[PDB]
Amino acid sequence: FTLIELMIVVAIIGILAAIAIPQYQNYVARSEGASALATINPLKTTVEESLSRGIAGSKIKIGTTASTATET
Amino acid sequence: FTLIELMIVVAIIGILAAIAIPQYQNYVARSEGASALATINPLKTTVEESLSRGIAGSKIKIGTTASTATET
Repeated sequence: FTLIELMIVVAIIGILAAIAIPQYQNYVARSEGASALATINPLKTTVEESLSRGIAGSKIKIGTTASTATET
Repeated sequence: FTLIELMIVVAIIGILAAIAIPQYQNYVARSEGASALATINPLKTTVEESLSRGIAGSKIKIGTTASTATET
């Protein structure tokens, strides 16, 4: 092992560092907003259809309970 | 101290020298190229995403300034 060998390794370590890391939280925030909008968008169909069929607005709830003829 | 002692030391000094040093600037240049490419590669995502969302190309700049809805 020579000192030139180790100094070249140190220089290449420094060069391999310093790689600029761009902003990434904006991408995550935008994806979260898109996911939320895509999650709550189909619920417009449920509310509108239930209101069209006469189901009371107070009877339109959120859950996995089996919807009856009066509750959705 | 004997002259044979010192001559053996001189011979071993000469032998410990003469160690061939291979080329090393090629490694540094290749690492620098890889580091530069890895630095500017993620900027493709930023430009493409900003163009997809309608941000004007002239509004896509480089810096740590907080990107607004119109500038990136």
